Amino acid sequence: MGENKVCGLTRGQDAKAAYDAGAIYGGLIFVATSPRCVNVEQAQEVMAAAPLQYVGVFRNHDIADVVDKAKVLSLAAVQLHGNEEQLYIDTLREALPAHVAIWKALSVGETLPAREFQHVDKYVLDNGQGGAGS
Repeated sequence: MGENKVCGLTRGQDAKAAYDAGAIYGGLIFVATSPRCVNVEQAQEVMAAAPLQYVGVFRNHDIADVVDKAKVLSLAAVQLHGNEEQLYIDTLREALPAHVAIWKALSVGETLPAREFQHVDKYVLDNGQGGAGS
């Protein structure tokens, strides 16, 4: 678990608990209309209830769609599943301003690679299901 990192919560009365915990940032992923994973749409509502900062974990095809979220909600970080493509990650940081960072979702594998994708702000675990590079 974490400091105040809660997964999609669309109840302001509920979300305020993380904001009250620090309003630092929450740990939500953009799963379309899930009450366990918040997407841009709930988040924008949620930020009117509990002004907590947002993060995202997504293997996106389009960089502009990541930029969209990074901009709209104003994220802090975004977790890229580097498995999508190597140069893709290298591209994200160019589009994404220094206000939003990138963390590399390190999936738990049999081997621990020293370097997979770097120039990322932080290394975190995989929260998108997987124990391999897929």
